[PDB]
Amino acid sequence: LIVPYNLPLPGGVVPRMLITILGTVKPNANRIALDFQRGNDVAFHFNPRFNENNRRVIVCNTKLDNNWGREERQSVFPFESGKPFKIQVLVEPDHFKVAVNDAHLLQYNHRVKKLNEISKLGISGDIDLTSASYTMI
Ligand SMILES: CC(=O)N[C@@H]1[C@@H](O)[C@H](O[C@@H]2O[C@H](CO)[C@H](O)[C@H](O)[C@H]2O)[C@@H](CO)O[C@H]1O
Repeated sequence: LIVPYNLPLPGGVVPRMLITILGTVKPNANRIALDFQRGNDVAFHFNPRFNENNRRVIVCNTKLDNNWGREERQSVFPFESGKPFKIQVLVEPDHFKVAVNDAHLLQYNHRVKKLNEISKLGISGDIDLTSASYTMI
């Protein structure tokens, strides 16, 4: 799949919806980004950064009307340059739950409440995208 890749989510997101992304981090990778979009707004921005002040950190945020909000940062960094990964985003009623390589990583409380209007997922960054899909559990 060509990155940046756009995965349309017909009818928006809904609890019990599971998105699975498989890929390989490029060697010398700098960043990865998943953008759950509601029109121009970004409902949930998941952004692993490989070198932020020589620190590997995951930044999560929401962008409303061209403005980024309060960042939520995670130190647990499970991605590795040059290695295959699997990211699963499970949509729950109150949060997006993220697990990487089968290990729960983080939860992101819904700032954008109209879930049915979050109808696109943008995937970009320094990765080789192998697969991107969704299902209902
Ligand atoms: C430490 C700190 O506050 N750093 C922020 C940067 O993280 C921020 O970068 C933007 O962050 C958003 C997510 O919040 C998104 O990843 C953008 O791509 C990225 O540019 C920057 C701009 O808001 O400000 C710094 O101070």
